[PDB]
Amino acid sequence: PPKTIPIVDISAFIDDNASAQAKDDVVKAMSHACSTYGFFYLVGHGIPEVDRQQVLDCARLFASLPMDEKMGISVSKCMGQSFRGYEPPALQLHQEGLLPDTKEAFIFGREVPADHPDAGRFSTGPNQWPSSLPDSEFRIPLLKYQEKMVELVKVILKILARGLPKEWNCPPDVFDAATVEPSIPMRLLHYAPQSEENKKQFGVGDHTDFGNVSVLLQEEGTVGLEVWYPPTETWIPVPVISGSYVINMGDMMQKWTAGFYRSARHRVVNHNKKSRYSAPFFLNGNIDLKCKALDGSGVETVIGEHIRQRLFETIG
Ligand SMILES: O=C(O)CNC(=O)C(=O)O
Ligand SMILES: [Mn+2]
Repeated sequence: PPKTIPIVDISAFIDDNASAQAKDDVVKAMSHACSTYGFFYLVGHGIPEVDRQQVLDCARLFASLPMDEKMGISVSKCMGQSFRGYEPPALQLHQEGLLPDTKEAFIFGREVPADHPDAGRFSTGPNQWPSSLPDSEFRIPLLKYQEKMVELVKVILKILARGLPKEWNCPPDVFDAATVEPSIPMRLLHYAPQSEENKKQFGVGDHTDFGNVSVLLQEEGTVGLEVWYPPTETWIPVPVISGSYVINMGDMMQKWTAGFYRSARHRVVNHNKKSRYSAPFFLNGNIDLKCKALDGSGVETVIGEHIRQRLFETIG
């Protein structure tokens, strides 16, 4: 029974003039992690710690808004199925804050104009921004961070492509077409503290991510995140590690690679005595891209259709 998920330092791919043996070591480590656990800590990404802390501060700033203002940009009011804006708690009573055992989020993605023909299609459309927050304090750093997340997942994808079975003869750029005009939702999540009830409580229940790559920024604090490892049937805890992101593969990556890279069930247990924040970035990818199974098996899957199928099947 493994006690931890692996750590991968990708400095060799971020820094200049790294040896080919160092790069190959990165490739092998990431490939093994993603084909065994579907999860790993990533360090060496080069994103300044001040930028990461600024993102968590944006999460806290948004949550501090009163409920009526947040509800003003509720995801109910977004365009079509773009799913942008404020995702409210399941229960609420007051303008300020959250009831225990609840959560809220701000969700934003790639900015697509309202008059664009694709606007309102799945995960595609204009963002909703809270008008009371100054741009220098919210929208601007979030969009700059989104730029950095896009660069990071492109590097991750190149490492993943170099880690596929050699008999498949996959180029290092096999995944790159998913990163053009992609669905890239990011959430600023606020979890309330646990309640006093004497039953297990979760910030997120048992699930898989549906997309390609997920990039999670955690806040210093209690362990929430756990990863289901089937062979030993055990939940691996994923504590916060300074400087790292938690990376995991989603269902679309698992489909694309014919099961070689695993999309693992995970959950967040609520052991927080105070509000906790997190910021996951999700590469779903170009919703219209037709992905052929990389083992040459001739199977074809459209990213948007796959994710909508997963949403329709993930009901109860
Ligand atoms: O906040 C966390 O620890 C993990 N987040 C998720 O699984 C999610 O937002 O889908
Ligand atoms: Mn998840």
